Amino acid sequence: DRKAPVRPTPLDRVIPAPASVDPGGAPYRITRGTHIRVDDSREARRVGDYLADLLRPATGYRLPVTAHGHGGIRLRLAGGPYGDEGYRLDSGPAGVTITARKAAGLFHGVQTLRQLLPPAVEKDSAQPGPWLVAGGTIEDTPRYAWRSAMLDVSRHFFGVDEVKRYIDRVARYKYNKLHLHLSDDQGWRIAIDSWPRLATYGGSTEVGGGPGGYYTKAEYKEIVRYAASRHLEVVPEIDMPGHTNAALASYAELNCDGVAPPLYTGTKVGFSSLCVDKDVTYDFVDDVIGELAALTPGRYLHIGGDEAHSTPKADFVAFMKRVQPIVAKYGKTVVGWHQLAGAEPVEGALVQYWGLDRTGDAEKAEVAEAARNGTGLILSPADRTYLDMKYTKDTPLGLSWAGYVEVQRSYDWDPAGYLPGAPADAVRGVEAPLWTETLSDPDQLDYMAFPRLPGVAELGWSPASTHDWDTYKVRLAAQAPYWEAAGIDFYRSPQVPWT
Ligand SMILES: [Cl-]
Ligand SMILES: [Cl-]
Ligand SMILES: [Cl-]
Ligand SMILES: [Cl-]
Repeated sequence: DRKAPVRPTPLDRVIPAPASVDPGGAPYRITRGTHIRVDDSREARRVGDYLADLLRPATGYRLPVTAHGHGGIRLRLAGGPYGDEGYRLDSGPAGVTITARKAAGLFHGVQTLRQLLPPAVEKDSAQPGPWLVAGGTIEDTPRYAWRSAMLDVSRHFFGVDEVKRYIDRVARYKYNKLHLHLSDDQGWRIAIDSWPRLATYGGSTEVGGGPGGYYTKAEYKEIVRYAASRHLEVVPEIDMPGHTNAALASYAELNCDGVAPPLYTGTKVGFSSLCVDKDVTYDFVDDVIGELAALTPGRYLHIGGDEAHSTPKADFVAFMKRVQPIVAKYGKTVVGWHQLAGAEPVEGALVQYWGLDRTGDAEKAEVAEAARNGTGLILSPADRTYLDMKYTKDTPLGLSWAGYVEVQRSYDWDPAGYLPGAPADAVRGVEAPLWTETLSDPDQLDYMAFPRLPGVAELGWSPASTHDWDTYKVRLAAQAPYWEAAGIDFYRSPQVPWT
């Protein structure tokens, strides 16, 4: 009865593990007449409609969303110790009630509810159910405020609809930030009016050659809007001064030798660099960041700074000293890969650490020192949360430069004590980056994203006290029938006792 269990799934069997789970009494059962009661506000109804849309196909129920009556499923905004993202979920014969201070909390409560319901809820045609929700109470709040997933649309381009699909994948686990790697050596994916060729030429191809692609301003705004409706703050990234071949290949003048390199379709890194000794370079950067910031309602702007191996140390430091201020100039907070920690991060900046267990002490110290100086840390170790890394030597897709990363390794660590000497309070959260040198379609993205994606979300959300591989793998194993019913391909790791 994998698809439709006789009894409801345990109240604590959800990912991320809830802060507090108190099971008790009989469960709630959704029946044909169940109404979704929300507050009389736009944001409230919005979450109600989102929930109704998720349940209608599989249940075949009307599930009307209204601001009157005593609906069996109630989403209510009220005071409480839940912060901006927490919530309380009460379930019993009298109905299911999700309480929170803000819509995001209600949205998160919904993500938990869809896991309490049976796997059949993932189907697109009416199913028998039963639509049971274990009885009891759940009180849940996040451990970290930065819980993101990155999608590389530069190596291989993915259109608006494919991005919306990935957004839906991550929304399941309460991620609250979507980092978009909009430019690299193989492509420039965002239209910049002041520099037209970046998109028309720099976005004309991708890894492996052939058609590339890019988002017009309108398409990008639609991605931001859709992400916002899924409570994901979009963090755009324009990598610099390295990983800039797409831009350099579009405008000869940006190159040190004034010659435009060919468009790049390979899968290597570290060979490109903006010309630090040219003034036009900083006019370019200012134009790009200014236009990007205007399309960014979010608080952050990622300027990369990784693998600038064709940029001498002194030039890198000089380049960053000059460009970081451009971000604040356009009202945003700067974010960069941890290489930025070696180039004096400006006040309020955050750095994304992608080091590994084997990384040298000097490099780790430089990052820990930045944390000591007030720089926020986003943890995404290459040998832990890089979703493009192979599970084993036999994985058909992905890379292996950071070694192999099975499910347990990806999950089995604590962000608070991860980086030696780094102040725990400097850790803002975690991120799961999905690079695409080897991925060209949505299904390949799923196979490499799952089943590690949920684990990273837990590290960012759940209390350290709930962290435990032996019990976590049981909760992960339970997702199998849900992913199968949803058509989500995933690596069936031998470390997980799949249900
Ligand atoms: Cl999905
Ligand atoms: Cl447009
Ligand atoms: Cl190459
Ligand atoms: Cl390389």
